[PDB]
Amino acid sequence: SKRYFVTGTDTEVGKTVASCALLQAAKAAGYRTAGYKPVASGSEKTPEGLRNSDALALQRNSSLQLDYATVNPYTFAEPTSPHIISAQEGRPIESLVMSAGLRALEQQADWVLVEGAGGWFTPLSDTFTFADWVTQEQLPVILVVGVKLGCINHAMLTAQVIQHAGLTLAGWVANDVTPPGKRHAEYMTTLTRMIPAPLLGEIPWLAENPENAATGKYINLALL
Amino acid sequence: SKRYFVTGTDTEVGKTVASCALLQAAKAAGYRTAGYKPVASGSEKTPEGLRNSDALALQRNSSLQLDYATVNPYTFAEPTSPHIISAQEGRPIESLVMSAGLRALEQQADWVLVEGAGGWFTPLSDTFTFADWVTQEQLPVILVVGVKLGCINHAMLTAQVIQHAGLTLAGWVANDVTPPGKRHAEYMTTLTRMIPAPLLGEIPWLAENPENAATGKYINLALL
Ligand SMILES: Nc1ncnc2c1ncn2[C@@H]1O[C@H](COP(=O)(O)OP(=O)(O)O)[C@@H](O)[C@H]1O
Ligand SMILES: Nc1ncnc2c1ncn2[C@@H]1O[C@H](COP(=O)(O)OP(=O)(O)O)[C@@H](O)[C@H]1O
Ligand SMILES: C[C@@H]1NC(=O)N[C@@H]1CCCCCC(=O)O
Ligand SMILES: C[C@@H]1NC(=O)N[C@@H]1CCCCCC(=O)O
Ligand SMILES: [Mg+2]
Ligand SMILES: [Mg+2]
Ligand SMILES: [Mg+2]
Ligand SMILES: [Mg+2]
Repeated sequence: SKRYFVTGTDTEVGKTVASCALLQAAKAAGYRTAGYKPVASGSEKTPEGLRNSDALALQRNSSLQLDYATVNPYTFAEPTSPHIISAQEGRPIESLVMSAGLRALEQQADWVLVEGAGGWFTPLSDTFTFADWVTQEQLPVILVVGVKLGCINHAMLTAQVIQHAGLTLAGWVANDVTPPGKRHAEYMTTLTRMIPAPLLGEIPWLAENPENAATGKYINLALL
Repeated sequence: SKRYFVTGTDTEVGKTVASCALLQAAKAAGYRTAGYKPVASGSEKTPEGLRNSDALALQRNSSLQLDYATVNPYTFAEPTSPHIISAQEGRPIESLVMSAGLRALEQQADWVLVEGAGGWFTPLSDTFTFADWVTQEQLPVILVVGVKLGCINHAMLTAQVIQHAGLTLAGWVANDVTPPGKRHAEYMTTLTRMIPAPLLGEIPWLAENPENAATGKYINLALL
């Protein structure tokens, strides 16, 4: 069954919005989908415990009805780096637990999308990063590029490090985080030439609730 | 004579403010200093032609009185990627010209700081990046890290790519781009452990005109 890890050029560039588009496209293609956000920070209190908004978006965009903990085993209240809040709360983040959760989702889904947290190298402990886990799992990687000044550099940096870890950069998604600007077409051309993976699609600037917008149509899953 | 290239985790993270601090510290140490911004975009019209604000800051923080063109040979009006505006204006950016300017500054300065543009991989043409030129010149690199969420990932990405190009990462500067936040000390500890170079100093949050503030005192040039 298909598995992809979605990373971004930084936090707040559209990993979640693009992940929802990817999931919607996969459902459209007829897959039994599941989104997985193993580690999340910046969460709200509910009667059932802490709930993170990215995990909720992935959960509602999955074709299967998934229990929250299955989508997101590790939930932290404070929106800081996972290693910091994990250490302060005395709740270690374990590779084995993250991997077990991925396997559990594969029990019922045949197309699984895993969203990272922050950018490529987000630390999970003082000696282990998110990049370490993706490398262990050998997940093909999808890069979400927020189309904005500074994204060529971040996209190139992330792509190079991914390739140097021996991993497959399966594709990239262009996310229009801001309204159209002057050098939009030139930026798209530059990113397209420089990123060594297929451009899967471009998600337009959608001001209101992009996470629930019908954005599956912007992704060409046959290029994946 | 000493030469350093200053790069940043992105544009707008403090390359210029930190570069001024570095230059001020070097003047304090007794060096005959010069700042060099070979390529600049986002400039204002004057009677003498276009003038870029980073180049002006480097010029005024140099111990020597330097002509503007010597500090910044390539000046573009629009603040977009150098390769885009160079191509649209029909003004090619040449490695040879950038290198000649560096040599010219070495005629009178014994300590030269070269500020890049954007982040590490800013394109200068469709086939040549700023990273290519730094690699040709074999300049030791100073990384400016804007202390903010997302900087651990960008700092790690930039450091890894620099080391993989065979270059020396001579040090890093922590720049407080925003007022103090909750995980400041933890971020400093994490960056310190992860960046494989000496922390040269930390520039505090200085709301008003940081470029002309006396910030040389925040840099320990003996760690360089
Ligand atoms: N294409 C879009 N159009 C408009 N707003 C966007 C779009 N993509 C992202 N958003 C908004 O920008 C912010 C960051 O997007 P998100 O997908 O949560 O980023 P990340 O998951 O990388 O943290 C959110 O408020 C989101 O609603
Ligand atoms: N430590 C500082 N305190 C407060 N403001 C900062 C500081 N460093 C940078 N600035 C401001 O942030 C913006 C970006 O800094 P600059 O040095 O020009 O970044 P870059 O050269 O990487 O583009 C500028 O407006 C600058 O005046
Ligand atoms: C040099 C430009 N003018 C400026 O002051 N910052 C811009 C940085 C542009 C980055 C171009 C590549 C990228 O998007 O990463
Ligand atoms: C996961 C966190 N919560 C969130 O929504 N974004 C934050 C990203 C944190 C980045 C930590 C490493 C760095 O600073 O690069
Ligand atoms: Mg987010
Ligand atoms: Mg997200
Ligand atoms: Mg700037
Ligand atoms: Mg600058």
